[PDB]
Amino acid sequence: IFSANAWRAYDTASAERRLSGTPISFILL
Repeated sequence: IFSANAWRAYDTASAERRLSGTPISFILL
């Protein structure tokens, strides 16, 4: 969790786009 929501999130996993409908800036904060 610590590694994913630091290093993975900005690089590849905030462009995953969780849900797609509700807002990705607020949903992958």
